Amino acid sequence: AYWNREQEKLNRQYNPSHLNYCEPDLRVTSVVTGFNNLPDRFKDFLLYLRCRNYSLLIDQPDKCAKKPFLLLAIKSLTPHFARRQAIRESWGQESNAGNQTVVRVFLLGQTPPEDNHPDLSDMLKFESEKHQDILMWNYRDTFFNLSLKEVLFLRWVSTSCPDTEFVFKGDDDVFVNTHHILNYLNSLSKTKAKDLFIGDVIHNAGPHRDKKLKYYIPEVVYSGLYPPYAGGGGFLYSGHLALRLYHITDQVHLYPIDDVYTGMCLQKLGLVPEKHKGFRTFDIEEKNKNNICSYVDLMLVHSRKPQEMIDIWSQLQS
Amino acid sequence: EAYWNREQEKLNRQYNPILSISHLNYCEPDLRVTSVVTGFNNLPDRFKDFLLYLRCRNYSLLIDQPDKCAKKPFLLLAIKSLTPHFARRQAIRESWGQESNNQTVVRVFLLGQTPPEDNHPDLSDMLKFESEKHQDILMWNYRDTFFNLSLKEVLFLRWVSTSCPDTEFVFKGDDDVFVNTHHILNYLNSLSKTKAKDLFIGDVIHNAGPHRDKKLKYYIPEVVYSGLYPPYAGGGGFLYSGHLALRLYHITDQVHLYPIDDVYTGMCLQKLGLVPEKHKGFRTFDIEEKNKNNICSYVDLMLVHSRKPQEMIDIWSQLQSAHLKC
Ligand SMILES: *[C@@H]1O[C@H](CO)[C@@H](O[C@@H]2O[C@H](CO)[C@@H](O[C@@H]3O[C@H](CO[C@H]4O[C@H](CO)[C@@H](O)[C@H](O)[C@@H]4O)[C@@H](O)[C@H](O)[C@@H]3O)[C@H](O)[C@H]2NC(C)=O)[C@H](O)[C@H]1NC(C)=O
Ligand SMILES: *[C@@H]1O[C@H](CO)[C@@H](O[C@@H]2O[C@H](CO)[C@@H](O[C@@H]3O[C@H](CO)[C@@H](O)[C@H](O)[C@@H]3O)[C@H](O)[C@H]2NC(C)=O)[C@H](O)[C@H]1NC(C)=O
Ligand SMILES: O=c1ccn([C@@H]2O[C@H](COP(=O)(O)OP(=O)(O)O)[C@@H](O)[C@H]2O)c(=O)[nH]1
Ligand SMILES: O=c1ccn([C@@H]2O[C@H](COP(=O)(O)OP(=O)(O)O)[C@@H](O)[C@H]2O)c(=O)[nH]1
Ligand SMILES: *[C@@H]1O[C@H](CO)[C@@H](O)[C@H](O)[C@H]1NC(C)=O
Ligand SMILES: *[C@@H]1O[C@H](CO)[C@@H](O)[C@H](O)[C@H]1NC(C)=O
Ligand SMILES: [Mg+2]
Ligand SMILES: [Mg+2]
Repeated sequence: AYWNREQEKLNRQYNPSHLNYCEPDLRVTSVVTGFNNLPDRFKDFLLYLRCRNYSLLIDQPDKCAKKPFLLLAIKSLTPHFARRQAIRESWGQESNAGNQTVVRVFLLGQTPPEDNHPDLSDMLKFESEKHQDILMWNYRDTFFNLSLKEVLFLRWVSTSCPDTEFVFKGDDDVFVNTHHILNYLNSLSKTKAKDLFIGDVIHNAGPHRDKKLKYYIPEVVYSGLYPPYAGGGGFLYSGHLALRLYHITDQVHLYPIDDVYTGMCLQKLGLVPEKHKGFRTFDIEEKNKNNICSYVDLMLVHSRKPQEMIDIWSQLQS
Repeated sequence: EAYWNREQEKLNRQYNPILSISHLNYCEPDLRVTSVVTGFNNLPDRFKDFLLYLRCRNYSLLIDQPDKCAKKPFLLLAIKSLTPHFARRQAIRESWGQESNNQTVVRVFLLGQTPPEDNHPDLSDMLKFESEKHQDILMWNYRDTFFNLSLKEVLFLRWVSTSCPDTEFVFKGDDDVFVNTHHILNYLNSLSKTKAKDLFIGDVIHNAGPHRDKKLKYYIPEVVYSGLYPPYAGGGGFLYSGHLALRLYHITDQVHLYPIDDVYTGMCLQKLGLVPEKHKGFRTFDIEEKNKNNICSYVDLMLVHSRKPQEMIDIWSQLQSAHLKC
């Protein structure tokens, strides 16, 4: 498998370019058997795997001027204006209660015209100027570039928010019980809090070989099993681990699934993420969707629409 | 026995002397319906809201484009949309919904309110910025819901009569369909004066009935509506003359609002003595699968349902040279 072989090469190089080679890696079309018959997203991933020095087009350099207790980092796409606004008004509110600063950033790439995306750049600039919470990098925002979104976000944390006590990274289609998370973080002993990483962790998972699935991975790309990883909509970790995570990203090749890439970085650090039952990545039962007390005892639910996020958050306040 | 049918019968008696509280601007709750409609308390909330406020339709225009038709348009594009649908509207602006010219084509998006009381995110400042930039937003001060779409129809027809009465033709459609606007212009220019005067074409269905399955999107209880629907064009868009648009609005006062907007339009057409015409170019159920990847499939149709914003821009881009390939 290509990724396995290339990761083995990377280990040798770091125990005596893959970071700023941004020309097409034309060799992959010869080393990967059946390359021409692969879907375009795999072609783009393999051809441009070795480039990750993308620039920040929209920054919020003063987002963490005061040391945050919790940084909310939400992955989003340019046209998702309603999702971002509902998060701003509901569980993603910035706050300062009890000297525990909560700050919010949305993580965006480019939706370029070459991919037939509508030009929403002026709307995005208006949103950025109004809400001061948009981080946007100059790369093609795609599913297979989400591990790139992860690395560039971790880079931003190291340069612009290195002192945040904890980090929540999640999707813009989940409801998050931020009160439950804050109570959980404040209940942690210093021992568990230093290297906290929790979520919906699955062990001994493998790459999907069914070509019809969303997260299909060919045998020529990756072989073997996945490391333990938290996926399904969000995970929570300490700022200390965020710095260790970013430092190790150079030593791990990007992977088409961002949550698997994060698990690889944790495994290279010698850490095992812990499953927490409050991460309901497969939603809750049907009858309980409109029972607010079913949201009291969990961290997040996947998935909810913008209107539902505001409605649940409103009822949650009482 | 059905509520809408009985109330429409009362309305017919008022407007037709041969058959021998306002229904247009009473905007308090019609508290009588909770006793006259059997099982009212067990109806879904959208039916309760529909029945309680049926007699109100004098809603105000919050965002207007009063000079949209300062030059006599040949074709007015009116697209139904919701506040958060920024990507759909922008893709339409860049592709098939471009305004163009001596055949003026103009574009408006038809919006209601997505109020905070209904837990909608506050996107009002974004919408105002969008309106100031593109000048194609029409927004009325009513609750924008599926069962209020016939209100969107009535209020749009009112705007045509007051602000765009001289447009030669009107296309009303959804913000999730691709429209071959070139094909529509060629079709309109091929019309005789006789056929063009009362043009109304689309995906017309005859002898359709209300869905009684409580789980379906367009479910209608037996206590609300009985019998069959009139012939009506639905499924994503229809095309008609501006002369007929004025006749359509004039008759709206004589027809009670209905929870399905396209059925309401068919009711108005039937009251005028007109029958909408089926046109094969309205592909409301999409095209075949392999044909989706052939731009030649799009050169000889009016619209396709449905397409995403990127797909709209991609198809429109390939259509500009389809005359060389097809
Ligand atoms: C289509 O759009 C219509 C216009 O937006 C919608 O009509 C609105 O419907 C809402 C309910 O969804 C009504 O709001 C309710 O009003 C009643 C009565 O409030 C009045 O009386 C109370 C005291 O009893 C007083 O405090 C208020 O100031 C009012 O004078 C309340 O009891 C409810 O709690 C709720 O506020 C709107 O009044 C009504 N607006 C108008 C202009 O008619 C309609 O619902 C939409 N239809 C569909 C199918 O979605
Ligand atoms: C992840 O994001 C990166 C950066 O946006 C993407 O790399 C870019 O990929 C496009 C193709 O999708 C490249 O454009 C192409 O360049 C070749 C050069 O021969 C040309 O033949 C094509 O017509 C097209 O212009 C672009 O150069 C490249 N940018 C950089 C800086 O490398 C990448 O595709 C994204 N990956 C995934 C899996 O989506
Ligand atoms: O190209 C993309 C696709 C998705 N996302 C974000 O990734 C998260 C999860 O996406 P999705 O719900 O489609 O994936 P799934 O739940 O099926 O794993 C959402 O916040 C999206 O906005 C993104 O940032 N870029
Ligand atoms: O409350 C609403 C709901 C829908 N729409 C518009 O109605 C059109 C068709 O709606 P949809 O595709 O969701 O329904 P369909 O009849 O295709 O199942 C679209 O342009 C929507 O933006 C609207 O204007 N207000
Ligand atoms: C990254 O580095 C390479 C050279 O190492 C350079 O050519 C490229 O422009 C840089 N930036 C981007 C956006 O790739
Ligand atoms: C409609 O008209 C009635 C009486 O003229 C008025 O009471 C009502 O408020 C109006 N509805 C509006 C402006 O929404
Ligand atoms: Mg999701
Ligand atoms: Mg539709």
